[PDB]
Amino acid sequence: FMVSLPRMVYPQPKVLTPCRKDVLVVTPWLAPIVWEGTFNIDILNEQFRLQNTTIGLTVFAIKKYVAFLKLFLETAEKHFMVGHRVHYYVFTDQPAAVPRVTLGTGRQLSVLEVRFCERRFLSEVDYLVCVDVDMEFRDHVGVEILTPLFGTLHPGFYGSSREAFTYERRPQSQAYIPKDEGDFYYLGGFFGGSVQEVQRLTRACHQAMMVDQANGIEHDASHLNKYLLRHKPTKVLSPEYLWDQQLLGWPAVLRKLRFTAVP
Ligand SMILES: [Hg+2]
Ligand SMILES: [Hg+2]
Ligand SMILES: [Hg+2]
Ligand SMILES: [Hg+2]
Repeated sequence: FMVSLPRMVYPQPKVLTPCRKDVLVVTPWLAPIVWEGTFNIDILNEQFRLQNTTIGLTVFAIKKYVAFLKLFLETAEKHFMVGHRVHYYVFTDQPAAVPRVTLGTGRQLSVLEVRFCERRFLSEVDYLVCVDVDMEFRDHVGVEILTPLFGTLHPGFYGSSREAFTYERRPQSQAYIPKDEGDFYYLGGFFGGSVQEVQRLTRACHQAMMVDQANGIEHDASHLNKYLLRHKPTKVLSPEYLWDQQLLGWPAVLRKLRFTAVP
C-alpha cells in the first residue's frame, strides 16, 4: 500500500522533448538507465520516504583495505541516501581497525568479523547495495538507484561492442557468454537490489563458482555478468555511479562523477 504523494511544484515533463539525446535512457526490456537529467529526486525521495525505506550498504574491508574505510564512510555520510535510513555493514578481518566515523541521525554501522545471518538482512533493510571499499563518494547517490535488481555499466566498456566485453569466453565455465550474447558489461563494484533479489544473485553466483572450481576452472565480474544476462536488472546505473577519474578523466557525457576510485 503506497500512500498519496503531497502537492509538489516542479517543471512539467515534456513528452516531445527527449530527456537526453546523447545516451540510451531505457533498456530493450524497459528498465531505466539512470543518468543525470533523467530523474527528479524530489519526487523519488517522497516516494521512498513514504515507504520508510531502509538501505543496507555492504563493504568488505580485508587486510590493507581497512585503510580505505574512513574516507569511504565519511563521504557516504555526505552523499549516500542522505535523508533515508542507512545501515552500513562492514565485513572485516580487523574489527578494531574500523575507524570511528560520525554518522548522521537514522544511520547505523555494524562491524561483522570474518575469518540465520542472511536472515538478518531481511528483517533489517529493504534494499542491499554492495560496493568496493577503496572508493569515494563525490556527489549524490540516492534512491534513484533503488529497484528489485540493478547493475552498473563498467566505465571502460560502456561504448564498446559486445565482442570487446571481457566476459568469460570458455564454454566449460558456468559464466560462459558467447560473442553474440550480452547486453552490457556490468562491473562488480556497484550492484544491488532488494534483499531477496541480492541473495538470489549471490547464491546463484556461489553455486556457479563451486561448479567451475569442481571442473578445474577459475571471476566475480564474469559471474555477475552471466547472472544479469539471464536475469535482466530492473534498473541499470550509468558509469556516473562507478568511475575512475585518474584513468578515464571527466568526459562530457558524465554530468556528474558520483562514486569513484581513490587517487
Ligand atoms: Hg529528462
Ligand atoms: Hg552484498
Ligand atoms: Hg560488493
Ligand atoms: Hg555474483
